[PDB]
Amino acid sequence: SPLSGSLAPLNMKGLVKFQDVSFAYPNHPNVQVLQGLTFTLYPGKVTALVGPNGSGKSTVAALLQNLYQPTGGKVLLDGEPLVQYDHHYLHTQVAAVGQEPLLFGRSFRENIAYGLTRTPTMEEITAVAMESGAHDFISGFPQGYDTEVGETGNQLSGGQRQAVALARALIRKPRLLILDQATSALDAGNQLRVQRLLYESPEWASRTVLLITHQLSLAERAHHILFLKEGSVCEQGTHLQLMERGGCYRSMVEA
Amino acid sequence: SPLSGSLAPLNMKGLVKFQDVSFAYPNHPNVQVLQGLTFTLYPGKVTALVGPNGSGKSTVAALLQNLYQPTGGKVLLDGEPLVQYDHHYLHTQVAAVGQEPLLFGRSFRENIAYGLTRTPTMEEITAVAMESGAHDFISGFPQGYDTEVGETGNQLSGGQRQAVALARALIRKPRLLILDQATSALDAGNQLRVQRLLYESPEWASRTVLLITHQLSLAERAHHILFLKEGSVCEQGTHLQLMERGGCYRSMVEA
Ligand SMILES: Nc1ncnc2c1ncn2[C@@H]1O[C@H](COP(=O)(O)OP(=O)(O)OP(=O)(O)O)[C@@H](O)[C@H]1O
Ligand SMILES: Nc1ncnc2c1ncn2[C@@H]1O[C@H](COP(=O)(O)OP(=O)(O)OP(=O)(O)O)[C@@H](O)[C@H]1O
Ligand SMILES: [Mg+2]
Ligand SMILES: [Mg+2]
Repeated sequence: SPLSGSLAPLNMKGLVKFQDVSFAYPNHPNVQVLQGLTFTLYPGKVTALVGPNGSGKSTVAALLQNLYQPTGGKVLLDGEPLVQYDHHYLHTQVAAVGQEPLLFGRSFRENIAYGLTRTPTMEEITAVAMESGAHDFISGFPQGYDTEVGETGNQLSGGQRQAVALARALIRKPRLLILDQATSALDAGNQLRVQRLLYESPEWASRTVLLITHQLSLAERAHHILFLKEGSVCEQGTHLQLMERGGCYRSMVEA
Repeated sequence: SPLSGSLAPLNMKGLVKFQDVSFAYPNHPNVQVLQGLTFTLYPGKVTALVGPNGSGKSTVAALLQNLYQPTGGKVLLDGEPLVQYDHHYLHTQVAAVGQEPLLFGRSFRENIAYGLTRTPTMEEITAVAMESGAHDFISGFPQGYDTEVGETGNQLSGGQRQAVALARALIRKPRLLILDQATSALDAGNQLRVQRLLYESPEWASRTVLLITHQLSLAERAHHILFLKEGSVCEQGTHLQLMERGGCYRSMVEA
């Protein structure tokens, strides 16, 4: 293992390549989850990852954060195996959002800013919270952003939780953003604003975004769509292209 | 409160009325969540409940199970205040599904059959699992339906968990079924199958269904739609009716 965790380049393009990737979970090694899995995530694109329940979408998200390593094949980040990047470095360059709980006992400000090397200003905190749809509800609390998450049993609403978790990932400005059904709890207005940010803002134009979703309307807007079935990409392309093909994606839109 | 918890009738139509309902959570009593809230849920209808983040949709679901009581106004079930029904009786007649975890250390069969008065046959267990999309993956395990949930750290996929939780609610055959964003984790095929069950099957035809969702395509199919804003129903009717109305729902659809 001499090259393991050795890389932390100052510049990172965020070009991701899965190359003939297979995977089974270490503690369940005799059930194949990903197999012959090959795709490229290009910076400047939002790539949507879609497919049936259990097809392997969240597993792909896990491998992209080096939470696990491929059992076969290669996961490359700018041409180098992901395992050769420093643990803390990958944390700074790759941010993933799912449906996880917030950090109880810490403030909303802390929750948004958690894990940063720098201390963002309140202007910066408020700016990102306005994008995710978290600013209005936080500003309605008597202690504002200094309000404690989980205070006196208040669990927040699902979409409110999601808006805070999104702001946390957004303010990090990662080279690779992974949204694992991170907007399914957001309302129409909030979902629309987050999408505008990713598709229109200058800062996201150079970054790599993976959008995992069962929502057709989000998939339809992506620059590229990967259809994952039984741990492999059986078809891919734009919405229009996949509709012409009349395969699994078309059948998903029809259903 | 001599009438509190006293009712347990054999015949339950499932007609639900909120009448001028207000609510604040007991530990946060000075933040109003629901206010001037009036609607009816009729048996034989799927009623969709839609609205922005934090509008009070899950709170309504909680009040429908008598997990909390209204601070003002009335929650009637077949004309009688909900507080007047026996705690266990309501458990048998009202089932709610959300994104909650499964029961770890119990089998899949146990998870589906949990809390039932009777012991369902395997034909009955597999039938419901087939409707929710759980049968195929469960049937792939070496001990099948007798496989332990959470075995050796396997937490399943999000959609797989949701399919199990759905099967548990469906097999109870409650008079009132509450789906709190219970199908957003399900793939297209599974979502469609569940909808066919609710809209087409004879058993669900006499039952009351509340479908809480941010997915417009699901709302559009509903027999009635409630648009919740700031804890109050500001408009309601069919999709076509609300589209002709030209208010908040139409704006959401066109957004
Ligand atoms: N246990 C609680 N204690 C105090 N306040 C709560 C609690 N649960 C929810 N709330 C608050 O009540 C309001 C309504 O929340 P609810 O979860 O009902 O909204 P919702 O319409 O389901 O939201 P979303 O669409 O984001 O899921 C929110 O402002 C929320 O923070
Ligand atoms: N920690 C784990 N250990 C063992 N197996 C797992 C683990 N997590 C997921 N799996 C299995 O791997 C397969 C892929 O799961 P994954 O969560 O990647 O699918 P998904 O495409 O995101 O599913 P969904 O659309 O249902 O959310 C499933 O069969 C699942 O049960
Ligand atoms: Mg998943
Ligand atoms: Mg909710």
